[PDB]
Amino acid sequence: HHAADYVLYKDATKPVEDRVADLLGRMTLAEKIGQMTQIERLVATPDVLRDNFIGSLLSGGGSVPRKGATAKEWQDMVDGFQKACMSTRLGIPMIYGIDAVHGQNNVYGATIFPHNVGLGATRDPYLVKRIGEATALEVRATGIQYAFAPCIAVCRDPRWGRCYESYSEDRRIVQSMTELIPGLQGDVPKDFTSGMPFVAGKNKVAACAKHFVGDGGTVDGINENNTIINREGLMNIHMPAYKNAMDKGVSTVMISYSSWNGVKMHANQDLVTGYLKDTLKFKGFVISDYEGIDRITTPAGSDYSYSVKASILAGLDMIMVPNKYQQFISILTGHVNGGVIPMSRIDDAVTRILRVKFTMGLFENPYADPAMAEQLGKQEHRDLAREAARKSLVLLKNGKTSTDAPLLPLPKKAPKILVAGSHADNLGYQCGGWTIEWQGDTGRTTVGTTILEAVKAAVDPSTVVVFAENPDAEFVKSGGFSYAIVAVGEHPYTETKGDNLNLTIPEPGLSTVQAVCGGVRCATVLISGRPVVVQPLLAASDALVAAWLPGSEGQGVTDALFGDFGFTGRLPRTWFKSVDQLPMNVGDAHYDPLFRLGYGLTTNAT
Ligand SMILES: CO[C@@H]1O[C@H](CS[C@@H]2O[C@H](CO)[C@@H](O)[C@H](O)[C@H]2O)[C@@H](O)[C@H](O)[C@H]1O
Repeated sequence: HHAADYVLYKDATKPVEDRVADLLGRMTLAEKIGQMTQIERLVATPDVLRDNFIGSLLSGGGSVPRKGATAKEWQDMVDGFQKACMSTRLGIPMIYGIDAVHGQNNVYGATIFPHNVGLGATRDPYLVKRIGEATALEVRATGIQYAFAPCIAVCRDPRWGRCYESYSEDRRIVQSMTELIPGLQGDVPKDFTSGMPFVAGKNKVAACAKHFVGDGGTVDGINENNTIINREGLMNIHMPAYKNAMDKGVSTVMISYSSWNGVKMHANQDLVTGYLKDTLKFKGFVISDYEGIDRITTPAGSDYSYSVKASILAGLDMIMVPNKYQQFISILTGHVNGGVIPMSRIDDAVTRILRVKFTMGLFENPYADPAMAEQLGKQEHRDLAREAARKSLVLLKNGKTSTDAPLLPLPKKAPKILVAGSHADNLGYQCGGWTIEWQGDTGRTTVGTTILEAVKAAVDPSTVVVFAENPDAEFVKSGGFSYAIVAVGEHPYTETKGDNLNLTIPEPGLSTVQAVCGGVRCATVLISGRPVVVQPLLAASDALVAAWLPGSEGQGVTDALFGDFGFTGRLPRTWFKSVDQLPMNVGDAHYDPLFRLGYGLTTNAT
């Protein structure tokens, strides 16, 4: 067929489905099971990747080649792994995945965008699409081709430690925010069939709609727990955004740790094969969560043989093992050899994995583009993040009484002003979870601008800016301040350590706001992943802003505080009066909010 050593799957001009079928028909059982296996970079070596024909690698939260690694160091790491995979008999490139869920957030110097709850406050799907585009560039800067995003959970209880990863308690808002997908992957062609995977090429990444399904409905917002709701609530609240994801060509879907009415999602054939594959016609690949199959049993991992059987028969295609690959491969091999898992199931899994890889151009561009390194933290992306942060802010109060002068916007020229609070000069706190570390961290963990730095960058040069983290009342009264900006709120968290029943911010928080506001007119900036008990903060404050977790570009906060733009954000969640009310969502029969979903005050630019 020309060059005599012609191999159809290697021909870039051939249709994807032919390339897939041509490759699949050549593969051994070991090569097939290998494609279905995703491992952590922490256990990967060239020999492991080669000898086990490994299909994929990931960096989990915080899994980095080293602290402060450059874009090029990431590229070299990924390429080293890819070289080993390309040296197998069939030379099937690996796909490398990472949680780039608010920017390329594990990476030092990556732009950090606001978390999803704040993006929901913007009501601006095109903004989120643009965030997707920028995020894909920054992911490709590091040589990575696959992002485990978007999280399209509809969080129904803010006690959930991942509520900040949900755009909204209202599925319509979540559905509208699925525009992240064509940002990350590229717009699908005009003629596109819903459920087909799509990635436009080497400047884009495969996306992942997660976590399927009902991750946001767990009782008491307990992470990984039980979502007790009838089919109708599943289909009406938790499912719809997956259909929007299908229409936009999402390449992969990650299964939830959670259960739906006591059936583990990782073992749910009816939902994974019956509904996702056979009803929504999803033709991308279905990936497990991290040791998701282990958790089918209790205790987790107590019958790994059953875990493999149940998950693979339920219809999962790729397993995020991610560490005990040897055990996973041996066990699945055993099951296929003994007829417990038919070859048709293996071939369906591999067909889907290969379809994604071919479609996205991975066999044509398996290695990183060094020219992309400078997309990491690129200033235009930071300007986009700054826009997003600003648009995410919800003004909850702007004057203590209806006849008070509105405090916001503040004047940039004043003799002396105070910036205070535990969150005023702490980049880690303003980024929250999934930033550098899995759980986030405190202090200056990456490149960005804190609220304090933003204030100093914004004000007139005659304005004296004083910083005090936790000043007492006397310091404030004696200071001669025109006003104060005080930033407090939640510490960084994720899943189970964010699962919180009381939702009160840590002290000193309230006490600092009271000391400051008691001495001078104050704007309180609340940094949180979710609504928290706010009445005491409200009572003390002249103005109060819910800034959510705005990311690396704190100038977004000051853009609104000083009137360069008007406040436009609107609550994407219900603000409760008391945690005793929860769960309580817009449209419930007994709906008694402190602030209803959609609430937000506005301001004009000055
Ligand atoms: C405690 O172990 C740490 O867990 C985190 C989160 S679990 C799971 O991980 C996936 C891949 O990173 C995410 O896409 C998904 O949303 C999560 O539910 C994991 O990232 C760390 O690798 C792991 O040490």
